[PDB]
Amino acid sequence: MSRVQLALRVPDLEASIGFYSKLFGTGPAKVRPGYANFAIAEPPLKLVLIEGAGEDATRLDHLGVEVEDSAQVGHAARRLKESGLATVEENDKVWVTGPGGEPWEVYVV
Ligand code: NA
Ligand code: NI
Repeated sequence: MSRVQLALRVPDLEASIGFYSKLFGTGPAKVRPGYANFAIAEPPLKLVLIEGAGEDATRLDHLGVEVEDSAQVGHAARRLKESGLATVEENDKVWVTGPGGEPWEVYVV
């Protein structure tokens, strides 16, 4: 029941909230200065919008996999490590980075 997290750095947070509310037919689950997120059931998705002041276009901020509990984060951390990937754990999260620099977190909310 895990789901992808897509975090986008957007030049215009307000415009982006409006667009994504239309695209996914639902409003944001959380709104803070410079930040919003959407919890989408179908397709299963955690969409995070981070305002990038002065940015000329939307870019990838980071990626992730949102899992149900801490045990699953721990399982993923061990599995990824034993596969030979360099990992950094928080505590609950584990981070890895792809060869072109894109960061992924496996995390529980
Ligand atoms: Na990008
Ligand atoms: Ni995140």
